[PDB]
Amino acid sequence: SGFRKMAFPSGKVEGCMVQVTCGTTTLNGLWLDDVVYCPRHVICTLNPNYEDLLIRKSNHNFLVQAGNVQLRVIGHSMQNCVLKLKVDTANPKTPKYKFVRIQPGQTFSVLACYNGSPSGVYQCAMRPNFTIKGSFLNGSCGSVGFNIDYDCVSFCYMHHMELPTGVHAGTDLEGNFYGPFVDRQTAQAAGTDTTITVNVLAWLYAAVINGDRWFLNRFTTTLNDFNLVAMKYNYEPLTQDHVDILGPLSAQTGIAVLDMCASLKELLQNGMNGRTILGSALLEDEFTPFDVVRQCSGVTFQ
Amino acid sequence: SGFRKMAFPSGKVEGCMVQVTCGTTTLNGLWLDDVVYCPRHVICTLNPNYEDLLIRKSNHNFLVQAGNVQLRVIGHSMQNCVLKLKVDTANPKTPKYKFVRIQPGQTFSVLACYNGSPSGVYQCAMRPNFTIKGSFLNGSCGSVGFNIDYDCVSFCYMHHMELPTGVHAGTDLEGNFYGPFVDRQTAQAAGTDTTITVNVLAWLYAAVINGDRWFLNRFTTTLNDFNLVAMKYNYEPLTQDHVDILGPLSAQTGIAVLDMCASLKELLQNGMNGRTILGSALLEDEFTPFDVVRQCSGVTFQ
Ligand SMILES: *CCC(=O)N(CCC(N)=O)NC(=O)[C@H](CC1CCCCC1)NC(=O)[C@@H](NC(=O)OCc1ccccc1)[C@@H](C)OC(C)(C)C
Ligand SMILES: *CCC(=O)N(CCC(N)=O)NC(=O)[C@H](CC1CCCCC1)NC(=O)[C@@H](NC(=O)OCc1ccccc1)[C@@H](C)OC(C)(C)C
Repeated sequence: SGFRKMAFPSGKVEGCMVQVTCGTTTLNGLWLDDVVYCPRHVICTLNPNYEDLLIRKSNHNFLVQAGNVQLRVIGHSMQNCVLKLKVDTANPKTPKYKFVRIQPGQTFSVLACYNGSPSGVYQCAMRPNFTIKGSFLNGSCGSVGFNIDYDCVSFCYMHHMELPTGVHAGTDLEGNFYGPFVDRQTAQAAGTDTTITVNVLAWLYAAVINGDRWFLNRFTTTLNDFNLVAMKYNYEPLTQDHVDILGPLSAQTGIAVLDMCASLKELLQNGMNGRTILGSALLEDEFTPFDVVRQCSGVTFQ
Repeated sequence: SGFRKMAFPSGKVEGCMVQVTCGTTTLNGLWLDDVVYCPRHVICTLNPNYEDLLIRKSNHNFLVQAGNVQLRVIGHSMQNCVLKLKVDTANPKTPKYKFVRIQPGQTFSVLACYNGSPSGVYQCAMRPNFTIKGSFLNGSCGSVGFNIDYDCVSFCYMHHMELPTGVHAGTDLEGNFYGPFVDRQTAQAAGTDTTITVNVLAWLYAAVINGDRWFLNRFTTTLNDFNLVAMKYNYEPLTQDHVDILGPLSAQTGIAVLDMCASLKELLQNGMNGRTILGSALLEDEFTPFDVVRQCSGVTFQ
């Protein structure tokens, strides 16, 4: 028992981090086979034209350090907002991997890195407004976010920038930003966020699995009537697809999904009355149904 | 900016996990050089006498799997509550490492493991009552907890057992339990816990570093008067040593330690009034002063 903000084991990703330096700019890169992926604003020189900035660069302008070893850059290309530096050596620690673009509400592990060296690992969710509430300092750009499926690393996030509210914006590993953000230092802001309803419900099921039941009640609700209360509290709408995903958790605990919705409704309307759930005094929304199953059941990775 | 429950990168420890099987019992072991460390109750056959159970075992009774490779056991010895299995092969992925016994209030990363395969990583603190609030299922015993200092892994915890309240008990890597617990399935219970005061104060300094100030006030307090209020709310006493440790954080923010104590006092006496600090509606006590400095300043590991 117990329930924790669990990250994936990070070793497979640690073996891929490197330092990219060009001009006076240094940041992190991701070394998979003979390519290094990094944010394109590593390149020299408000509102830049990156195609024009890149044609002016030479391969030897790029200093790539992998540990105590310099890698030689033999080609480069820009894809959206990431640079791909082709190097003369394939990374021998390259795991099995995929690049995936996730939906809002999905969670992932972040390996925070400075100068190509890993600093720490933590669990994040992609918010409905396409920011992440990360922990990132200057020099962290190029750190990646990932999931691990059995033996395969699915990279889903590369960090680029921090917004005025202290939240973070970045891209998938093919360089497409999540949300409306652009990689310029022009004024931009997050957009209003909402609570990830299907995740809050998954976390309530985790609480039941772990012996917490105090928040349950005898009522039920319709999907429609639930969504009417959800709207009022800035929760995103629950769909029939969300209901179906919560299926396994509902069957394991014997609590109908709409019955758990009735419990969430009463918690929204009444507060928690000075009581906690899984060690929290807030309704937690950064665990997916998959996260709960994986941790309350014990899936590993080879 | 941002502040997260950050674990250490786990790769150096992942390379040391193995599976130990003897009889019908399988659990995790830690492979450093040519020794495998695991909990001694791996051995065959309420109230066991382990010296007597161990003399009856043979080296070939122990099946140690490291990936797809069986390691051969060529000796064994018991040290307190851990077994040490000498194997014929030194682990080539052995990091630089130390074994350390930590004090209550100290934090560490836990690499949860099943059948020798890592499942997830999370951050823990040793509670004042010498339990940890982990996330552990059947088969997790032998998973380890650790800190990383630059290049060196300091192992401080090996998991053994779960207590009726859902918290966890275990040993240092030389087999000495934290707290009064014994490795038998006789009735045992945690003992009343207290809040780690110096950690709550460190976390309030983290909130200030990240732009939260709403909980500060104009008052001050004496150490003695503070401790009188702390007692009433089940907080452990703050000592002059705690005050000195909070030194660097106090100087970086310009808030005197006893001034921050006055703020904590007012938060204890008044509640948080429906407001949050660093995304929490509770006073968080599982970040040390070191944790805060490391994350708000960006220390890495090579
Ligand atoms: C790559 C360097 C890096 O580590 N990093 C991550 C910073 C953190 N803490 O996560 N990224 C940056 O520092 C980027 C670098 C620029 C280079 C040019 C191309 C875009 C990225 N800058 C910022 O993160 C920057 N944000 C920003 O400019 O947002 C747009 C904006 C501008 C002006 C007013 C309002 C919004 C940060 C450093 O600026 C603050 C918002 C002031 C923190
Ligand atoms: C090594 C197997 C393992 O994974 N593991 C971790 C369990 C979790 N979830 O963390 N450890 C155990 O399962 C141990 C195995 C025994 C073998 C004999 C020597 C001691 C350890 N058992 C327990 O964790 C057990 N606790 C326990 O017996 O506490 C003492 C006690 C007994 C009776 C009444 C009250 C306290 C668990 C499995 O028992 C529960 C407390 C019922 C959960």
